[PDB]
Amino acid sequence: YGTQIAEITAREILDSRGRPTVEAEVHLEDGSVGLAQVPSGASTGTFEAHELRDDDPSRYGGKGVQKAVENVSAIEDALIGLSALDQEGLDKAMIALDGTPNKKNLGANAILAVSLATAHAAATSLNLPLYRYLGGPLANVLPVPMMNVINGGAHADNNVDFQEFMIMPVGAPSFKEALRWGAEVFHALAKVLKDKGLATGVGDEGGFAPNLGSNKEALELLLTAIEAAGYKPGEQVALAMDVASSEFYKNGLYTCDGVSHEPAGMIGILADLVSQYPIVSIEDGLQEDDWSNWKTLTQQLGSTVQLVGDDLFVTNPDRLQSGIEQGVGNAVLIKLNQIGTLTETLRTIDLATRSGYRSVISHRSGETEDTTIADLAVATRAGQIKTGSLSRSERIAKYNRLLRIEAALGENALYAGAIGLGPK
Amino acid sequence: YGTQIAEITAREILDSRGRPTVEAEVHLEDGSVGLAQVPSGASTGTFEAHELRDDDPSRYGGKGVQKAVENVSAIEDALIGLSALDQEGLDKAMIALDGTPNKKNLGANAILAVSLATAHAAATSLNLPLYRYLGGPLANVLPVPMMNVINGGAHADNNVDFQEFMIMPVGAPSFKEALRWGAEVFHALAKVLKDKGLATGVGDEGGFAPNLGSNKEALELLLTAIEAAGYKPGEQVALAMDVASSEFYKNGLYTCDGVSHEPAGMIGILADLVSQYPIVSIEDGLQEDDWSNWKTLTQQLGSTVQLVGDDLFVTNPDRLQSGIEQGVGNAVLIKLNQIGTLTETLRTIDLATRSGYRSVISHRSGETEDTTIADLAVATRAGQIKTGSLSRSERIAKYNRLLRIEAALGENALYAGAIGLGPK
Amino acid sequence: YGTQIAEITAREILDSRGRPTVEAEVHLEDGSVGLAQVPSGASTGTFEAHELRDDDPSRYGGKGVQKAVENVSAIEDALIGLSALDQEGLDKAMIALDGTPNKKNLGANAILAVSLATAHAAATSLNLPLYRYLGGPLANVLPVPMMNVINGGAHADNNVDFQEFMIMPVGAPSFKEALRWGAEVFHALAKVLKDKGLATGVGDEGGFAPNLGSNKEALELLLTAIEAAGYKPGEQVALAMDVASSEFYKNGLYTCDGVSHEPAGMIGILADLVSQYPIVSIEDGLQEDDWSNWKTLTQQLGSTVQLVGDDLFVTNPDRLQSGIEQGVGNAVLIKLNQIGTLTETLRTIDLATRSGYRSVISHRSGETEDTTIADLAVATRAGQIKTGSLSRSERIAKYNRLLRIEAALGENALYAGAIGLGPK
Amino acid sequence: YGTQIAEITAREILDSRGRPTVEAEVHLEDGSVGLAQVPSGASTGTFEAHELRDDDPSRYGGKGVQKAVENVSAIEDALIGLSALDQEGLDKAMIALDGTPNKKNLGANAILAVSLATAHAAATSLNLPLYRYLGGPLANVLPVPMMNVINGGAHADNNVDFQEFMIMPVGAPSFKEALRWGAEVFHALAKVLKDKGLATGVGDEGGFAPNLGSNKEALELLLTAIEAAGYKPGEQVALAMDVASSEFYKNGLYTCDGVSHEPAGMIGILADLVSQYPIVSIEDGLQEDDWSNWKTLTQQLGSTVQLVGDDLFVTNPDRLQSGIEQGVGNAVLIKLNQIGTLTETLRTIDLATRSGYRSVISHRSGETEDTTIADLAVATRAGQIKTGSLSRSERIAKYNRLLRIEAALGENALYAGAIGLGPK
Ligand SMILES: [Ca+2]
Ligand SMILES: [Ca+2]
Ligand SMILES: [Ca+2]
Ligand SMILES: [Ca+2]
Ligand SMILES: [Ca+2]
Ligand SMILES: [Ca+2]
Ligand SMILES: [Ca+2]
Ligand SMILES: [Ca+2]
Ligand SMILES: [Ca+2]
Ligand SMILES: [Ca+2]
Ligand SMILES: [Ca+2]
Ligand SMILES: [Ca+2]
Ligand SMILES: [Ca+2]
Ligand SMILES: [Ca+2]
Repeated sequence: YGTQIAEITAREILDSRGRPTVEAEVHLEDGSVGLAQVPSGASTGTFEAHELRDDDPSRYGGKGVQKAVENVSAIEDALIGLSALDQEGLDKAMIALDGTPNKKNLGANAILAVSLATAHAAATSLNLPLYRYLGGPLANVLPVPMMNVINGGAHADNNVDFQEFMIMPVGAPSFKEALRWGAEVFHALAKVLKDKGLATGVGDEGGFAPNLGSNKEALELLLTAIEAAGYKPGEQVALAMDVASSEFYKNGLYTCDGVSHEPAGMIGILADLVSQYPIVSIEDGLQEDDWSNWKTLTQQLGSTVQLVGDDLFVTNPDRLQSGIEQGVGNAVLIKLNQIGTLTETLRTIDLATRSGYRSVISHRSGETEDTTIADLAVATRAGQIKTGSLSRSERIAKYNRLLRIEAALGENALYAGAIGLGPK
Repeated sequence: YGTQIAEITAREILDSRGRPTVEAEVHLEDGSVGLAQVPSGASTGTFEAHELRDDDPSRYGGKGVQKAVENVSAIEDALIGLSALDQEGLDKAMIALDGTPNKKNLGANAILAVSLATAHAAATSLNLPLYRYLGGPLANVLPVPMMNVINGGAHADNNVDFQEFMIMPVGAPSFKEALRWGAEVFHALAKVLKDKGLATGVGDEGGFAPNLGSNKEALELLLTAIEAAGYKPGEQVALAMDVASSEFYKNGLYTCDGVSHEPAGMIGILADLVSQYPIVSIEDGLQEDDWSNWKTLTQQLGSTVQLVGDDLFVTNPDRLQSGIEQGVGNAVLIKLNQIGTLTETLRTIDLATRSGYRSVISHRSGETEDTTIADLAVATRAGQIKTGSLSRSERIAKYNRLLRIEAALGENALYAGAIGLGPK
Repeated sequence: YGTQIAEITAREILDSRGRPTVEAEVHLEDGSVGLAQVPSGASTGTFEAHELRDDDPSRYGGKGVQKAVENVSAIEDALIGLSALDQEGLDKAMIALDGTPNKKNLGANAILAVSLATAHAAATSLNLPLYRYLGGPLANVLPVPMMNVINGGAHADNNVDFQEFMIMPVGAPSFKEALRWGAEVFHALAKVLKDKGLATGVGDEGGFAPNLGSNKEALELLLTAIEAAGYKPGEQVALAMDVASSEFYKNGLYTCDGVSHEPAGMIGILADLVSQYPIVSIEDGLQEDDWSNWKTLTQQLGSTVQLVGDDLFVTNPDRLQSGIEQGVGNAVLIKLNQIGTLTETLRTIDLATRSGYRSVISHRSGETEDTTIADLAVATRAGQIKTGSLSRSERIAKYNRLLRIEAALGENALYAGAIGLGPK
Repeated sequence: YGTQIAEITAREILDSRGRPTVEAEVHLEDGSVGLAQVPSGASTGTFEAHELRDDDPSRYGGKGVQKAVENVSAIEDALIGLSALDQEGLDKAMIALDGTPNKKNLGANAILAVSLATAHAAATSLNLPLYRYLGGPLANVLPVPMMNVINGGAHADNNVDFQEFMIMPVGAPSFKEALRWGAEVFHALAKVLKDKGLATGVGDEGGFAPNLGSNKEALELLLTAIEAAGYKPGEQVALAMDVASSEFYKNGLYTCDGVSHEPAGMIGILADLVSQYPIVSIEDGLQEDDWSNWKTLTQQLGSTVQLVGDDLFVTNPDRLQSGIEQGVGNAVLIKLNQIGTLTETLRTIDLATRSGYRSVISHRSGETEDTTIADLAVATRAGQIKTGSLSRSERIAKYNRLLRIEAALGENALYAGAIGLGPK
């Protein structure tokens, strides 16, 4: 009785970009309160669960979420009296109430808010930390963070073709040290940008978008920053890229370094970068429907470098299943709000895990003060998290959460980077 | 017995700039947990309580807070067994244990962390929201926010002399609408900056630092943004400035718009701007110790314009007392970590309130996911809050907290701007 | 405080063979009681955790476990006051107290008894079913059972070379129906054995060991039984074998069907049987250290047939790691008492899961009334369980437990065989 | 209120032979859960309470118990709100709901399941062990076990006429030692069967059915096993027989040792065996309706040997009353499911006790993981239990239960064999 849902309330709040998003509050009969906020970023297309916007041009430029918030009222009517411990029944009941494949009726933002809020309330009722509620007694692995430092493509005003350049402190003895290494490299990068003429204003993720001339200049700048902070590139702090190749792809051709490339040219660019630079991960190296060439890329590089599908997989079990069947990729970016329930997100992580793919638990461009993905990462032993740069607390809050989880785990805490659960 | 302190733990976490800061966790015998994080900004000097840094050049560039964190262990030995409800006795016990005027032995950051954490724990034990625990049954006033949009001086690479230009939605019917107004004007500003080809990278506070030529260009841009969003400058969205005059003051001269001014010239510049632009508030318009000229400024502008002391007062009761006695300023920026206990912060707010000064509850440039200042603002009916722009969740989290307080207050919720508790 | 261990007691009881084994009783301060019994089978050698026997020839033929039972007293001194929820800390404390790699000081049987008992107590304290306590909110998969029906080799008096022939109801819609299918085929087999004048006395696992002439005669008999019960061989009820090849291996030669074979001949026998019979799984098809030939077997059959390591892996993370690296096997038999803690068993299952191996949770030939492996199977979504025939309650009790778990899961219950989590 | 029945649930599970049987789950308002399983063996005739089978040839060969399970739903409607402590009112309410003498409407299996489950729940509510709940503060007597070792008659393929040959460790100082003595003799028997050419496959009860030529060969084999284990036949380990004479009786003649005998011949066979072999008990020595010759047998042997009615009495008060009136038998086999309620079973034990007959609490051929009969034996100070051999955990579980009861009784524990409560 004590864990029965008594109240579900939703509210329009703002995300880290000053845009409306949804929060939900779940109260149980025993007085346990769960509170969760929903992130938001730019949709990739057809398989991403629908973020419901009001499209009222007189409120927040058409980006109000009053309809999503009101839809939580119909979710409250369906869910009152069910046990908060039955996460799966809860999620299945909202999926059935919505009645659409992409959650376009209730809104993925309405549904995910209640899904996460309920989980927080159930963890609190059992007096379990959320990582332990979600993952059981082996939820002890702190992820290697993918830490944004330089942006390009459509995330900048520069001549860098690739979207994001990241550092990964793979060689750190603990998450606490991993975070310090990332932070020292970020501040050494800031000093190197300022010492040159370059802008230090930060984008959505808390990193820099200086006017650089090429991808190579980006990578050489990270290596300069790592060296300046006193770390070995590769063994201690390695590099990773989000290519977001779909952004410079037109009719079988990839436009990169000023030249149009055939798929084999794009693959050769990625191969040359890998053989020169300590790059351990490449996300969306080829476009989201170029499966035959992803096959080639995976056969060629997949042994030595992590190949992450984001747009490729859209946190979708069917798309990940096809990828597994075709030897396409070896990792998947996990975005809760791309699929819209905690349950379906756990099903997708499980499919990836038991097929030998790495799960990288991901933020969106629009984040909140919510830290669920820190707990989700540790609960599923994912071993990797992508949650932005070393500035802006919608990003730092997840690192702070992971410090708290690592301290509570005591002698049981493992760092993915030291036990072979990091990038591969 | 239930409200007795059982445990105080501290940890080194990161602030919104990726710099170390302190958090404290207070547990009571009844199982109530309070958790608080400490902000940080650039110290103003003599009367600012000492933020204790490790000065180990091999960790976080000398900005570790391990010594502060360890000092919470000595605070735990002193405070275990005391009632969490005795905020004042708690704070006085840490002040006495430190034994220095500026808290340089334990660290203001160690002491404030326990002070805020204890208050959060005591509110939770009584099952009271923190605003109501801190302020009693008339804690019902949501503040007018001072929303950063353009930065200059030492917070930019431009030819704007003044540090900060803010919008204040004084004419809004509620905090919920005030926030929407701020957000729409911020996005209309972003569009106007991008349409002119000016940089949209954000600073510490989540606002813009474009390459503008003058203070007048900054104010003209805010007026353009307000008009573009469909709001009336002054009546609906008014302006405020942090001059941080001590940044361009040397040898009794203020350097501003490319000309050296005597104090009377600086005063005339502020007077001219006020008569031309709907500016309702000016912070640090003259340097922090130029009290004779502050007198003149206050006699001249104080009846029509709020004149805020930040560096002027450093949240110090002694300095604010002298300022009240000499007719200097008519408002004070309230920074918890400039004085280092909740108690002394409440004493400073009380002195300002009963002397007819306005209290503007303030962030620091280094913030965290902590939202205490939202509750402190409502608890003291301060009527104003300065917590940054409409981006970055260390700023947005305070707006979200105030949305939550406004909703819980229901029909009792008042907006400072509608009942004469806003800027004056 | 409520989940702190207050009492750990152990007792000498009997297993399903009338041999001494260990049970432990764990009491928490909140009055929660966990009770667990330890199985036993014939040790495989080096990497199997040491089962501590008394070797007093005047008690139970030297197979007393009084020393193991007394050693639980030293475990009680170490563990009193620790939280039952900290399974991993609990297990690590006993591993450290033992101080030997193979647990030969305390006894694997002493340590495992406390490890399982503690987990049962912690599940009861949280009022969680043990499957949900151990696995989180996606613990919803009922395994395909590997049901013993005919025995040979050193488990019989016949001319069948292979140790065990099993039916697997892979095509069943639910575990409840899978069990009924198994039972109907077992009774149809019993009738066919009695009609031919073959012995119906049962062995350790509750199956038959009739005087048959060959492996082929065994498989032909299972096909006859399946057809007689009205089921389709392969699609509905498929076959599996434990070859226990190390029983007929000497000097690089395997003795099978009366002929000496080289490894390539043994592989060809397994290949021929697979192409003729609906065999989906083969356990220990080659001897435990013949890794070069396991490589060949895995390359040849591994895409179409599950190849299970029992003696191959001995539930050891190091051995399973090497097997994964060298493309040896694609499944592992999970025996809690081969490694001696719940934690290390979960680590081994996790390694197998994220490397794309199947975990088959296993009984020992000496079982008890304990049903932990039913919950362990569902908690880890292992998808397969090996717990003996359709007779003897040390076997049936696990099926009954899985009926109880399937009913409690309601609409969330999945059968491994219907969702691709069965043999592959 | 706390001990009121809130929920009664039943389930189809499998017994030790892989045949369906009933389990019931009783929940009280205070959250106490009782769970019980019902055994099954071959009916003796008209006075045995009806085991309800589905007789659906397409499920479990016609031996489903879905109808019995569904009938627990009508029992739930009648019993919800009654106190679990009112065992007798509970049992009388189900007897009245059924409305038939032999429980053929609800099914003895439905009724007994709820009867035992309720008792388990009531013991748990009072935090009393079930033996103490059922028997009061003198429930301290551990029974002498009747341990099956060799089978014949219709339970074997041999030339042994009698059904069962048992060892009874009458001379043991405690139950714990009694169990070790039984176990050592069973393993010494297994070695002696293997050393000769004889089968070691086990039947329903966990004993052996080797191809022996006569009853005398069976008894001589037990004496060989006892001697081999180092025990004195008679004083330490004595013999007992279940003749099941009804199986070789036709029209006043008993067929035994190849010859047809008159009743006086059958009696002389039993007399000769007793004068030669240390036989302390004979069960069903004459057929279930041969009262006049049972009189003679009782007058002749009843002084020196226990004469147990099983088929003779069918756990029936009326039949036991006639037996007491005629000086027929001096012991009764107590089978809960032959009469169908705990209450009527206790009434039958009471009638036997106060008439100077011994109550031997009995398993069925089809057993489960249930251990109620261990507690029933200790509660009624019956002093004897018949629960099978030294293998198969549906048998060993009762011995394990009695180890637990003996340990909890501490210095209060008595062994029936040492205090004159064993066979007589
Ligand atoms: Ca996207
Ligand atoms: Ca796309
Ligand atoms: Ca560009
Ligand atoms: Ca991406
Ligand atoms: Ca300052
Ligand atoms: Ca100063
Ligand atoms: Ca200032
Ligand atoms: Ca073995
Ligand atoms: Ca070996
Ligand atoms: Ca095996
Ligand atoms: Ca019978
Ligand atoms: Ca009969
Ligand atoms: Ca016969
Ligand atoms: Ca009998």
